[PDB]
Amino acid sequence: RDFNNLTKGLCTINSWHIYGKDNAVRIGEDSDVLVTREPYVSCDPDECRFYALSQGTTIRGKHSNGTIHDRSQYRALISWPLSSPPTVYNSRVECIGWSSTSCHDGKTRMSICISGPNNNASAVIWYNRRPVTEINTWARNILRTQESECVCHNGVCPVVFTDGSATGPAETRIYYFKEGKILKWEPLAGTAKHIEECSCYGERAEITCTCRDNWQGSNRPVIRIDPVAMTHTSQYICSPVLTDNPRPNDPTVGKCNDPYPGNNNNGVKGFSYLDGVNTWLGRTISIDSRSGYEMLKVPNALTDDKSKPTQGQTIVLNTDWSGYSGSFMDYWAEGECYRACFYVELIRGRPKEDKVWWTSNSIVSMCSSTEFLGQWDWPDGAKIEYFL
Amino acid sequence: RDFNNLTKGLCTINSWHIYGKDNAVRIGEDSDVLVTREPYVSCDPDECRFYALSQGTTIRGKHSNGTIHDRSQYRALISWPLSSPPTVYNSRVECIGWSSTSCHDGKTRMSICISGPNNNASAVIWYNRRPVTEINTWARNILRTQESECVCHNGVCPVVFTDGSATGPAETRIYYFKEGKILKWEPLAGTAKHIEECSCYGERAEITCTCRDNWQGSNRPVIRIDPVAMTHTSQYICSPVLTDNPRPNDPTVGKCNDPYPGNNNNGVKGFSYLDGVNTWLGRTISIDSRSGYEMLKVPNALTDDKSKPTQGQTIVLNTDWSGYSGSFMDYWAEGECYRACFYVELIRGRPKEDKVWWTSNSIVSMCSSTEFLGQWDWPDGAKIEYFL
Amino acid sequence: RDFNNLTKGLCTINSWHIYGKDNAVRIGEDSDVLVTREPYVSCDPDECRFYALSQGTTIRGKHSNGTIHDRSQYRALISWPLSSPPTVYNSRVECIGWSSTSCHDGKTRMSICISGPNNNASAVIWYNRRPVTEINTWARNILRTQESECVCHNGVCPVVFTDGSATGPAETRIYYFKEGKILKWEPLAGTAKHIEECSCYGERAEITCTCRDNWQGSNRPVIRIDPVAMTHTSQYICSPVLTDNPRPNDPTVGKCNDPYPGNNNNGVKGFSYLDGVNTWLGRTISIDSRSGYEMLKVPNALTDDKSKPTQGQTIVLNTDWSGYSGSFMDYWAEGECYRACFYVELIRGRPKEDKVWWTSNSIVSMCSSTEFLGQWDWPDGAKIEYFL
Amino acid sequence: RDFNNLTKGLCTINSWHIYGKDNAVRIGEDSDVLVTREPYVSCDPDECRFYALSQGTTIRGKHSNGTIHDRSQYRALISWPLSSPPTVYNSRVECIGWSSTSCHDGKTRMSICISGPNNNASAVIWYNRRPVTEINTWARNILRTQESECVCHNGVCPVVFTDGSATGPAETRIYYFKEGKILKWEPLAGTAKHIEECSCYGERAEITCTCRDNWQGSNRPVIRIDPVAMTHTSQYICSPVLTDNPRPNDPTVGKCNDPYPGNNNNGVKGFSYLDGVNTWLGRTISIDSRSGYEMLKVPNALTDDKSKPTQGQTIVLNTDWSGYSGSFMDYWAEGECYRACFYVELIRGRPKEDKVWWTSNSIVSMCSSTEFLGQWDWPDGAKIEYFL
Ligand SMILES: *[C@@H]1O[C@H](CO)[C@@H](O[C@@H]2O[C@H](CO)[C@@H](O[C@@H]3O[C@H](CO[C@H]4O[C@H](CO)[C@@H](O)[C@H](O)[C@@H]4O)[C@@H](O)[C@H](O[C@H]4O[C@H](CO)[C@@H](O)[C@H](O)[C@@H]4O[C@H]4O[C@H](CO)[C@@H](O)[C@H](O)[C@@H]4O[C@H]4O[C@H](CO)[C@@H](O)[C@H](O)[C@@H]4O)[C@@H]3O)[C@H](O)[C@H]2NC(C)=O)[C@H](O)[C@H]1NC(C)=O
Ligand SMILES: *[C@@H]1O[C@H](CO)[C@@H](O[C@@H]2O[C@H](CO)[C@@H](O[C@@H]3O[C@H](CO[C@H]4O[C@H](CO)[C@@H](O)[C@H](O)[C@@H]4O)[C@@H](O)[C@H](O[C@H]4O[C@H](CO)[C@@H](O)[C@H](O)[C@@H]4O[C@H]4O[C@H](CO)[C@@H](O)[C@H](O)[C@@H]4O[C@H]4O[C@H](CO)[C@@H](O)[C@H](O)[C@@H]4O)[C@@H]3O)[C@H](O)[C@H]2NC(C)=O)[C@H](O)[C@H]1NC(C)=O
Ligand SMILES: *[C@@H]1O[C@H](CO)[C@@H](O[C@@H]2O[C@H](CO)[C@@H](O[C@@H]3O[C@H](CO[C@H]4O[C@H](CO)[C@@H](O)[C@H](O)[C@@H]4O)[C@@H](O)[C@H](O[C@H]4O[C@H](CO)[C@@H](O)[C@H](O)[C@@H]4O[C@H]4O[C@H](CO)[C@@H](O)[C@H](O)[C@@H]4O[C@H]4O[C@H](CO)[C@@H](O)[C@H](O)[C@@H]4O)[C@@H]3O)[C@H](O)[C@H]2NC(C)=O)[C@H](O)[C@H]1NC(C)=O
Ligand SMILES: *[C@@H]1O[C@H](CO)[C@@H](O[C@@H]2O[C@H](CO)[C@@H](O[C@@H]3O[C@H](CO[C@H]4O[C@H](CO)[C@@H](O)[C@H](O)[C@@H]4O)[C@@H](O)[C@H](O[C@H]4O[C@H](CO)[C@@H](O)[C@H](O)[C@@H]4O[C@H]4O[C@H](CO)[C@@H](O)[C@H](O)[C@@H]4O[C@H]4O[C@H](CO)[C@@H](O)[C@H](O)[C@@H]4O)[C@@H]3O)[C@H](O)[C@H]2NC(C)=O)[C@H](O)[C@H]1NC(C)=O
Ligand SMILES: *[C@@H]1O[C@H](CO)[C@@H](O)[C@H](O)[C@H]1NC(C)=O
Ligand SMILES: *[C@@H]1O[C@H](CO)[C@@H](O)[C@H](O)[C@H]1NC(C)=O
Ligand SMILES: *[C@@H]1O[C@H](CO)[C@@H](O)[C@H](O)[C@H]1NC(C)=O
Ligand SMILES: *[C@@H]1O[C@H](CO)[C@@H](O)[C@H](O)[C@H]1NC(C)=O
Ligand SMILES: *[C@@H]1O[C@H](CO)[C@@H](O)[C@H](O)[C@H]1NC(C)=O
Ligand SMILES: *[C@@H]1O[C@H](CO)[C@@H](O)[C@H](O)[C@H]1NC(C)=O
Ligand SMILES: *[C@@H]1O[C@H](CO)[C@@H](O)[C@H](O)[C@H]1NC(C)=O
Ligand SMILES: *[C@@H]1O[C@H](CO)[C@@H](O)[C@H](O)[C@H]1NC(C)=O
Ligand SMILES: [Ca+2]
Ligand SMILES: [Ca+2]
Ligand SMILES: [Ca+2]
Ligand SMILES: [Ca+2]
Repeated sequence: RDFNNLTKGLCTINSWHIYGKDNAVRIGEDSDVLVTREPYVSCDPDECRFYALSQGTTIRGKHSNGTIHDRSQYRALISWPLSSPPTVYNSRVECIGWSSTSCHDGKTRMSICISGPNNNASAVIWYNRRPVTEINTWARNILRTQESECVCHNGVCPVVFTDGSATGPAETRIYYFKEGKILKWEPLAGTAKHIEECSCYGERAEITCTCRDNWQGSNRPVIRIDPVAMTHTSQYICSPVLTDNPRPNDPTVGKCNDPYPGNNNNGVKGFSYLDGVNTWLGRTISIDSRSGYEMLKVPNALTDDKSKPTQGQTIVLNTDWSGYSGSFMDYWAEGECYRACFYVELIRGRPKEDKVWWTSNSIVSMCSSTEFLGQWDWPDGAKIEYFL
Repeated sequence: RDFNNLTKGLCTINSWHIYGKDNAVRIGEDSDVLVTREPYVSCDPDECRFYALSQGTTIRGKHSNGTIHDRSQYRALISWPLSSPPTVYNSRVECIGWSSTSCHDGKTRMSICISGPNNNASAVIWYNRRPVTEINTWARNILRTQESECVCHNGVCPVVFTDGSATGPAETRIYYFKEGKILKWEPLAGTAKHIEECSCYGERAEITCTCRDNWQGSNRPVIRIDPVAMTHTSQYICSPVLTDNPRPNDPTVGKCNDPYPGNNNNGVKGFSYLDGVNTWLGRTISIDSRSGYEMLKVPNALTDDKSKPTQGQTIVLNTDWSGYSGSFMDYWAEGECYRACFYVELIRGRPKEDKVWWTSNSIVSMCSSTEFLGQWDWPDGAKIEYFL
Repeated sequence: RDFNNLTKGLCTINSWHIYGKDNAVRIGEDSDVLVTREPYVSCDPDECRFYALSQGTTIRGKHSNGTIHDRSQYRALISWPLSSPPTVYNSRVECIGWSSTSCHDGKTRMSICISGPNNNASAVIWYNRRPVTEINTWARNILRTQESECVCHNGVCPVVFTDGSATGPAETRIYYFKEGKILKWEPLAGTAKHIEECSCYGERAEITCTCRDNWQGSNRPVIRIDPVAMTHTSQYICSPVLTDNPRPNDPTVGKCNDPYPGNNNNGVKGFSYLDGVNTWLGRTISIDSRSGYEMLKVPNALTDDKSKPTQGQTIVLNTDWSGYSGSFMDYWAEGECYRACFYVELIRGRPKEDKVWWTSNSIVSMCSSTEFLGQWDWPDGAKIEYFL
Repeated sequence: RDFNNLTKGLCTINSWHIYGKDNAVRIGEDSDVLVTREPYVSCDPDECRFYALSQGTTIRGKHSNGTIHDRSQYRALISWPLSSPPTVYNSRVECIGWSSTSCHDGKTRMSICISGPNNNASAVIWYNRRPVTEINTWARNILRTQESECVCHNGVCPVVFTDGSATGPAETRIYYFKEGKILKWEPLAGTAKHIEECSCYGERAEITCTCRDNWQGSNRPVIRIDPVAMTHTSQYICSPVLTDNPRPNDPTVGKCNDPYPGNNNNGVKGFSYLDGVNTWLGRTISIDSRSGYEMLKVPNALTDDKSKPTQGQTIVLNTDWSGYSGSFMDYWAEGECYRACFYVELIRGRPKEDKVWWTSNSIVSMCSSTEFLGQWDWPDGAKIEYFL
């Protein structure tokens, strides 16, 4: 009932524990479950919820054929109860569009959807279930945003937007919103060459986003935002542990202010928790495809260009598919510190499972533990052959 | 918790932005979605909802065969959450009948359903979920009303009703209700010849309805109601930009107090926002059928008989079906002014898609923007061939 | 938040208007709708709801075969939102059993289910969602109760129970409950010979029940209960307009304290509103079967043995099936007087539609109007042939 | 809004009455009902709910094939409304795992799920919908817990956990939690040799659990916990009325501090209400398999090794399947004393109904009565042959 403020630091992450899992495509083989992709999680002061971009069809209905394509007029941002499947009967529609981000400021929720032709898109900013501000395309080539939650501090919620090429220079701007109104916006600054799909968190009055360079880095770019002064900077994560996909093998030394060369023009959304010695990175196991997922503790990843792993935990084995991953935390949980959390999208269907005509996914999510806990793997679990 | 009062004027409409879309018949190909028609939207102080007249069947159930017919004992007014499909499991029934209107007065909701044989129908007025007043047929030939929301000011909610022929003179009365009780009623006055299906809004303590002359105008009639003094007047929109369907081509000069001749005995429900220089009109693109939809800014449409378009925005392309359209606004949104909004029904099935035995529809809805935003088209999106 | 008291008299009933209709078996041809029978309606201070005894199956599931039988361990009292179908996903279970009654006292709800073998049944009295009192069989042959709502006055809610033969003398007791505890009980008194299935209402601190004599009256028995003094009396409705089914034709003179002879050992549950000149009776049109339904104004029916109809209204035409009917009113509606209401069960399936293996029903319900409104007929509306 | 305290003693149990029944597999033959096992019931201050471990599939979906296996990554603790089926659309997920226990302390709910490989499992303790404490495996062979509700007194909720062999000595610890944090833990003490699956209740500031010795007793072990002093003791129920399954026939004398020999290495979860002369025991009728269920009053069962039955009540007949059974009570019900209650799992599918490829169950539950009520039997009621 007053605005949240990032007062705490992160707890120490000694391992990760299961937080949510919806088993969507299993249950979707015989229930009215919606086809989705681009998932995230976001909390409110009294409940956390699962989020995604619908495709306007059930998995087993005939309009599922073709849902590999990303933008169209039938997609919408939807949220459902934690660890339930996105079902026709139990989902809330937030706004209409094919790209999105959402966060609670402590009083109410802000949600952003973007819709349009490639060359004439727009974003409209919803605050307390109502349309309030609208922005139109500035560079005229797919105005897109985070695909996971934003973070607010005392009313200001910064969002990163990118408009222009995915294959060369683009135009990225950080917008600072308070109650749906634009307070100010800046263009991208610092040394990062290209920004797409930022995964963000906040602690001790500072916001950290780990993003996706699609043009040329296999190492990830980092934007650090100050919500009071409303300024930002960018860098790349120095560590030679590379974390985009596809990517070349890991080198011995890495790069702090330049992209690491090797693959060009493709990527995946990812995250990291950058906190000195208490720094963990997530990545696909495969260097060629989005398959397998693992967490690795690389002390001082951001600042040391020779930093190797000290500890790890496998989340999805290499034989199963992963997809986008992103950060969230529950800033309304009781405690001295913020507990870190993430999610991994588990895509099933096309492109890799060519025997079906659709593309959908489930979620698995995880939070930290100060305890050193044993691990298990968390695969989607459907058998594609039942859908034939 | 006290009655709403129309205190504000309209914002300036420089373009329109997507507000809601339910993709009902797509999802209805494999979910328990109800067959409907005659949709509208209506807000409460804390949520806006989608509304329609059910047919008492799912799209894919066998009693869908025959739902082209308009009146029967299995239809009911239902409402569901914004941008969800009218599903068996998620709909609230408001009252039983085949014609309806509904509005919130700031304390609670008033809903009107009408049921009967053609020659012996009645309306019962529900207020705060209970039956309170009942009116019986006066001219004995299909007592019908708005098919979209009414508007209240300090407790008085005027509704327009028509009883009698659709093909010659009829008997139309404006009723003023306060808390479900009739304060007064008048017969239609001014110069409009025939009234059917009024789409209404209010601003600065005045209510404007744009209606449908079914007997002989291709230009639309306008009733202006004063909720304090409880009086009204009618006219036609002077502009030569004609907006009923079917209609002849646009002339050079139009008609303020007479119907424009050309087509006879048929029409569609429509709306306009009549606000001096800030006047927008909606219409089908086809002059022969309900296909395509577009918004056009015609400054001073109501009062100037030579007024041509200054700006426009295509909402549905000509190759896709449209249907009824109607006004709504959210009089409980924060702001200095009322933001204008509308919806378009997108009918699928019979008469035009003769290969199926049913008739159902989806909704797309839109609100204003002071920004000049790019456009996209918003078609239903189902493929009829999947239902064969 | 304090106990309701029957302060008002009835309004004048000049005609009846549609109140609720769920179209259950139509929508049940392709939705997860439960098989039911024995329906009623009952209001709470803030919403009215539909009630019935489930059979533990959907209409289209295979355990529907056999649901003609009345008692078994898979039946339960369930309630759902007004004018919705009894669906798997939207129903609340109240208590487990094959006979039931329920009423709100103004603070919370009392519900009674009965379960057992024929010779060893029991009733348990639920108050504010919890078990509180239990009664066991006294005459050891199907302990049964109202199958529609009870009525409370200042905390006392009388219920009529019958244990013993349906084909000769039985043992009927009126129990007076306050907050789930038994204050007192009496055996049946006055002149009525046999009591089954009472339909009750209250006005001006008195409760009236019209019941079913199954042994030998084609005229109905009436119990009048005083909730303060906790006493009762019985009589039969004097009028020669006979209202049980099956029944012989109407005579010229009727019987006040004896059953009218003609048919023996069978009946249907029914009701009447007995209020001097403002007295209305409901009945099947067919004298042989539960088909058609109509309301008839017979002034002074209770007390005059030569009273003929003055006005009427057809509710269901003779060509369609009806079933049980029962009274309810909304004692929390605003007004100077209690508005009368009823429901009719519309049974479909066996015995009469022998081509299917199941038995289920829908509801239509109606309330009074001081206006003289036109009528329509309200049939179930499913086509049995779609279920083959 | 303050912590519950066990202030009352038990009421006298003179018979048992139906409390809840969900008929899940009947309705599951044609609805989206989840496959489950290991059920229980647990109350909150304002509603009681049904609980179970999901398998991540509907009964009629193809991933039902194989659900006989107990642990996997697709299981979760779920709760639904009392006497409804575990449906996709109406279930709340509590935490992810294949073993669980849950209880309300009067302020909010505590829930524990366990997940892992056999040799590397962990438990995470949820309090007020959030992760708070995590424990890791101590003996490295299936860390498991109660499979029914825990009981709190003034904030302390003791839970029994077992880690190690089911076929020899294991390592069992009683943990005392207050608001999700561990106050203290002890290892098992007293004379019981092996503990698995405790069914617990509390009265007059003491908690009683009746558990399962899997290694070698056909008589059940009892742990008595003091929540203030945080200590416990164990014994076996002296009575010669044996209550595990499988078991040898009943002897003439039984054993208070040693297991009764006869069967080795297998069992079922069960309960008892141990209250001097007012002591009731539940058991399967079959000595070879989980089929039939009955309640028997054996005065002083715990303390007398020659105690025979005085009264009984059959709950499920021998020809039908039963499964796990467990205690619950509603410590927020109005009254002078705690009313005792239990549930029985009714397993259908494999191992015994080998003609289907799945394993699922329904619930029947019961509470006490001071009245001597007649009995009925409460079987699952599905016909397996409809699933072929
Ligand atoms: C019970 O549960 C517990 C708790 O989970 C289990 O204990 C955990 O076990 C894990 C598996 O052993 C272990 O995870 C590994 O940790 C290593 C860290 O240990 C090192 O440092 C510590 C401290 O100094 C020492 O104790 C230890 O000896 C080691 O020195 C990581 O090194 C591991 O990650 C690497 O291996 C995996 C595959 O095994 C790779 O997928 C991963 O990417 C890492 O390896 C690649 O990357 C590094 C860094 O660049 C390269 O140098 C290396 O060559 C690899 O490079 C190739 O591969 C990548 C991807 O394929 C590619 O991109 C690149 O180009 C190359 O091709 C791993 O994280 C946990 O730390 C441990 N936890 C605890 C608390 O102990 C226990 O086993 C369970 N079971 C039982 C029975 O108890
Ligand atoms: C990115 O997004 C932006 C934002 O949406 C896009 O920009 C918009 O582009 C629209 C399409 O060009 C444009 O809409 C048109 O606007 C015209 C208004 O412009 C005129 O006035 C302004 C100011 O003076 C001038 O700048 C301009 O030069 C023009 O003079 C309207 O005239 C257009 O409507 C008419 O055309 C459409 C078909 O194109 C018809 O369907 C419509 O009914 C109108 O035409 C009929 O009616 C008129 C009036 O009677 C007749 O005179 C005419 O002959 C037509 O009559 C026949 O047709 C009707 C129906 O079929 C029939 O009933 C009748 O009998 C006849 O048969 C149209 O509204 C937007 O204004 C513009 N917005 C902005 C902010 O700039 C941009 O393109 C996007 N794309 C890219 C790559 O950026
Ligand atoms: C528009 O809507 C309006 C509003 O609804 C419509 O107006 C209504 O029209 C109804 C149909 O005409 C009418 O209902 C009838 O009312 C009669 C009452 O009228 C009499 O009294 C008044 C006042 O004195 C006079 O004005 C009038 O002239 C009459 O004298 C009832 O008599 C009618 O009920 C009887 O007929 C129906 C069949 O038509 C039977 O089913 C019913 O059971 C009644 O008849 C049986 O029972 C009586 C009494 O015992 C017997 O005497 C008789 O012989 C019948 O007995 C056989 O049948 C029963 C059952 O089958 C069986 O058990 C028995 O043994 C025998 O076999 C009927 O109720 C409304 O009153 C009228 N309302 C108003 C406000 O005016 C209007 O039509 C609509 N349409 C249009 C175009 O406007
Ligand atoms: C209407 O409803 C009412 C209310 O429910 C019905 O009344 C109830 O009727 C029940 C059935 O008769 C009755 O239940 C039985 O109660 C016996 C207690 O009675 C004895 O003591 C009282 C007081 O002294 C006396 O009045 C009476 O004469 C008796 O002496 C129990 O003994 C019964 O349980 C035993 O029988 C059943 C089968 O019938 C077994 O399944 C059960 O396990 C018990 O028997 C086994 O165990 C005992 C103890 O070890 C052995 O000694 C015995 O040999 C059996 O052992 C074999 O079987 C077990 C399991 O198969 C196996 O493990 C073992 O190794 C051996 O193989 C039973 O509980 C209720 O008490 C009575 N209630 C009331 C209030 O009166 C009424 O009938 C209904 N119907 C009508 C028409 O009214
Ligand atoms: C956040 O900080 C502002 C002042 O900077 C203060 O008013 C507000 O109460 C703080 N937030 C909360 C949740 O206390
Ligand atoms: C999917 O669509 C393509 C054309 O877009 C068609 O060839 C294909 O057969 C469809 N798949 C199925 C299962 O119908
Ligand atoms: C509407 O006007 C009346 C007096 O005309 C006033 O009492 C009421 O409070 C006004 N409405 C609101 C929402 O303030
Ligand atoms: C629809 O109904 C007509 C008769 O009303 C029948 O001829 C037609 O075949 C039906 N359509 C279907 C698909 O059964
Ligand atoms: C009913 O009557 C009692 C006294 O007889 C009174 O306390 C109570 O308030 C009355 N009911 C209501 C709703 O006022
Ligand atoms: C219903 O059950 C009977 C036996 O009880 C059986 O003969 C009949 O064929 C069943 N009906 C259907 C449709 O299976
Ligand atoms: C439980 O006992 C504590 C003190 O031991 C007391 O504060 C608390 O209020 C008691 N519980 C309730 C529900 O009163
Ligand atoms: C279940 O799975 C087994 C192999 O795990 C397979 O042989 C069997 O046929 C399956 N059952 C069904 C009905 O498909
Ligand atoms: Ca890249
Ligand atoms: Ca016209
Ligand atoms: Ca009779
Ligand atoms: Ca054992």
